[PDB]
Amino acid sequence: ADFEVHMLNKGKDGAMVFEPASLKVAPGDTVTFIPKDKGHNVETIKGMIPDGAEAFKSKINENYKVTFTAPGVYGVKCTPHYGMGMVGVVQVGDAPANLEAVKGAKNPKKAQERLDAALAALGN
Ligand SMILES: [Cu+2]
Repeated sequence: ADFEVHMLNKGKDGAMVFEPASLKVAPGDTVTFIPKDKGHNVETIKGMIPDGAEAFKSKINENYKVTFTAPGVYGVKCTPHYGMGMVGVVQVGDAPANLEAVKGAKNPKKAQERLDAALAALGN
């Protein structure tokens, strides 16, 4: 399966957002992160990806396709706008085994609130 996520200056949950903020995918699925507005990228958050998965970081303005394989939660951010809360979550599979470890990760406050909301939306 193939998915799109937009990086936007504004959307449903306000300013500086990933839309959708959460996505539940299967191993081998692909996500294309599209900065439909200028000035955004996608980067894995430290401490918020499954053991073994590969960290990534796109270029600003790049439509960036990533394939997800290792099960669990993946926290992502927009590098320049992380402090503004510009984050999202991709979750591979139900019952993510790294949930405990990723809830322990430190994020700036607005990012943490939006990551907590995303993780709840994913059923956790
Ligand atoms: Cu951004």
